[PDB]
Amino acid sequence: RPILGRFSSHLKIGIVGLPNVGKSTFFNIVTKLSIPAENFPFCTIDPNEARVYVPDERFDWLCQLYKPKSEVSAYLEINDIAGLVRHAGEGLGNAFLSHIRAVDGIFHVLRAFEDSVDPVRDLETIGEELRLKDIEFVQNKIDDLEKSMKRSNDKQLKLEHELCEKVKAHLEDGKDVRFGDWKSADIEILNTFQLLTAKPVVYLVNMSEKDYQRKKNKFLPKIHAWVQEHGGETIIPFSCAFERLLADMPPDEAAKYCAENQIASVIPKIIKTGFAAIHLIYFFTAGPDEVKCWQIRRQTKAPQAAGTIHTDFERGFICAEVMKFDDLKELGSESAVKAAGKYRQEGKTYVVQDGDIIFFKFN
Repeated sequence: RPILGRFSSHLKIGIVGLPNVGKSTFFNIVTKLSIPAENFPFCTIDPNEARVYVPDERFDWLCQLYKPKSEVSAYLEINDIAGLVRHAGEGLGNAFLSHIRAVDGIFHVLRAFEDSVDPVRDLETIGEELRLKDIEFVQNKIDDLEKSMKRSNDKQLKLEHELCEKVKAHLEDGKDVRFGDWKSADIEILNTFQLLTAKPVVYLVNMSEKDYQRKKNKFLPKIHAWVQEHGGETIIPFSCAFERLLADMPPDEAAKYCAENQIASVIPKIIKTGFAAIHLIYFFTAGPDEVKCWQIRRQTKAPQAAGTIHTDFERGFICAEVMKFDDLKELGSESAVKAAGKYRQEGKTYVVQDGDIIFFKFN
C-alpha cells in the first residue's frame, strides 16, 4: 500500500521528450493557460514552470448549488526541463537528468508525426538512459554503504545495502523501479533516493490535427503495444498544433471550430491525468462562504487532511463529517443527505476518498 514518492505537498510533473517532439510547444500551451504568478505570493515561479487549474465537473456542480463567495480549484504544477538546459546527442543530458530528480512524475512527450521517426525507439532510448542513471546512483550508494559497514555495525546499513543490490539487479534486468514489487520497508528507503524510474509517467502522443481528429495514427498501435509490455501507464493522444491553435482563439470561435470540425481539446484530461498519476487527490469543502478543492496525497487520513486547513482541526480532531458527491447530486441537498442518513461521521482512521465533501468537527 505505501506510496512511491516524495512525502511532500508541493508536487510537480516534468516535461520530458527527445528533441522535435514538441516539448517547449506543449509547455507554451500550458503557459498560455497558466494561473498568473501573483496569485501565489508565497512562491517564486521560475519562467520554466507553470500552474494550471485542475478542471472538475463535481466542483463546478457544487459551485452551481452553493453559489459561494469564494471558488478555489486545485492546480497542477508543470515543469519544462528543456528550457533550463540547451549535451552532445543521442538522448538527454546528464544535465537534463539532474533536473528530473526534482519532479514527481513525467509527461513523456512522443513524436508521432512525419515530415527519422520512431516513437518506440525514443521510448527505448529514454528508458535505457534513465535506468543507467539510476544504476549509477545505486552503485555509488553501494560503494558508500560498504565503506561505512567496514568501520560501523549500524543495522540500517545492511538493510539499505540488501535493497540497493535488489534494485541493481532489477534495473540491470531492464526493469524500471516503480514496476518492481517492494515491501513497505523497501519503499521507505527508495523514497530517500528518489530514483528517476521510480517516477510515474503519462505518455503524451503528439500528432497532426488530422490524425487526432480522426482518432487514427500509424505509430500508436506499436506505441500502445510497447506500453502494455512496460507497465501499462496512461497514453493520451494530442496535437500540439491544434491545441496551440485552439488556445489562441476567443472562446466562441473555439467552440465554433470544435463543432464545425468535430474535434475537442484533450488538455483538461491531460491535467487531470497528470495530477492523479503523481498520487494527488482532493476533497471538497462547500458552503455559501466557499467551495474549495483541498489537495492531499492519496492515502492521507482524515486528521492529516483536517490539518491542511487548520492545525487546530488536527490537534483537536473529533470527527470528519463526510458526504459522497453522488449522494449529494442524487438527493439534491445536505438536508436530504442527512435526512436519508448518508451524512457519515468518520474517525481518525478514515482514509479520505477523492471527491469527499467534508466538514471537520474538533475541540
